[PDB]
Amino acid sequence: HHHHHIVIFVDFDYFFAQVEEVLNPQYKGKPLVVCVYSTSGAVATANYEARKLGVKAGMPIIKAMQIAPSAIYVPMRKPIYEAFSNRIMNLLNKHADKIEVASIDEAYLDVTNKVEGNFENGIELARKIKQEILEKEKITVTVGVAPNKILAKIIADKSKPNGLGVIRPTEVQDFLNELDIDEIPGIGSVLARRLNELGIQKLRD
Repeated sequence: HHHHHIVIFVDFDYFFAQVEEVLNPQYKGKPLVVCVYSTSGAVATANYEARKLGVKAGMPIIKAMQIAPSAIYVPMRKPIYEAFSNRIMNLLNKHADKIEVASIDEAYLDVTNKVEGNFENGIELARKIKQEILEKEKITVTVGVAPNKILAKIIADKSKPNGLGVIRPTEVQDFLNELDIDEIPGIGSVLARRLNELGIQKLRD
């Protein structure tokens, strides 16, 4: 193929922490960490200022505080983020031939019909969707536009934050050529590490 589809992948930037910045404007520009407990605590999401100090999703709060003492630490308020996500997903629904809500902050839009297979028009539609989420919900997102869901996410991972990544039908074959298996969504570190011990590092191996 590389035509039967025109996909727009949408991925919200540092979502939980960003929603918190939207609600408390005074957090913006400062290291911020949303915390999750499941007894003991870990980082759920850190905004960029906090990631810049080395804070990462999954890091124990104790180790986070040790490296980012000056950060602000708040509790996870899932209901509210679900509320935001809900609204954004519904908004996306209105521009898609078909929609896959992969998670609270990830969604795939099939828009081949919507733009009658015109690729360039798909890009523009994506751009308009970036802006529409920024205005209606004040949240910035990163998107990827490609011929299929898989490529749409990869280009998107490479364009954050706040990006618009594109892989036109014509640049696909060679894109795959230099793709690290490592970069394919769903290929976990465990499978990746095992292929590596076998000297398999790229899609062409």
